[PDB]
Amino acid sequence: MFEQRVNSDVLTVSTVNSQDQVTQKPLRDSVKQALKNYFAQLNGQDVNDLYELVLAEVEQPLLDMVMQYTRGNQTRAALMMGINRGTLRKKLKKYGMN
Amino acid sequence: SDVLTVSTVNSQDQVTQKPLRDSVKQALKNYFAQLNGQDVNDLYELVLAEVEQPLLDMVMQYTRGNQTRAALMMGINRGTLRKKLKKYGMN
DNA sequence: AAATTTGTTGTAATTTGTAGCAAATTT
DNA sequence: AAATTTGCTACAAATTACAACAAATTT
Repeated sequence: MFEQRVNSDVLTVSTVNSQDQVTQKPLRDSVKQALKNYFAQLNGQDVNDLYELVLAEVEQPLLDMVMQYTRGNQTRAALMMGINRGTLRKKLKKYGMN
Repeated sequence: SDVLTVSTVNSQDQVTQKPLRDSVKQALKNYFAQLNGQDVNDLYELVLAEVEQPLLDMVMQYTRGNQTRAALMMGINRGTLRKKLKKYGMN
């Protein structure tokens, strides 16, 4: 049949292992490190906007990449993403994607 | 100038930071490449699911299970936070 | 010329926030 | 014992979806 591909491996950045050997690795692992570092490199100062902080860093390059793919076509990009065309528009405005 | 980043070695064994968004973008460049016109039905709920999970895990790790403390770190509401833990069943 | 997509509605469906209380847990 | 956190629970408010349409643009 077809081999399984668990949701972790659907979106993967490529890393380098103990030997000089390139290898895919789930994206969530990168989010994991970004925060391991974010906490380490912060040390004591409180934060109150971590979700929105994270959200932005993700939302932008998604929108960026989907609009690239639909060569600017908002209707289809909004279908691809599964959000309404109206909320896509609002996001893009938020991120000055215009 | 930028707070969310990830370490990257290059061919000269020099580790070096770069923003998480660059990494996200790659992920997608690659996603699309694979599918040859297979339509994507819910790409947002997918990505979001790949980002929420590890964020939930790490704040809960940081706040030592303290939901009240986490939900205030993130800027969401405890209710929401509980509801998202349910979504991925981290409970 | 035809089919699609945009920009713009008001309106309704859903999700998140608010607060407040007794019970459980940490301090 | 006192303080903090949990697991609820209406209800309010903010966000998202809907659906319609002329006008703009693409095919």
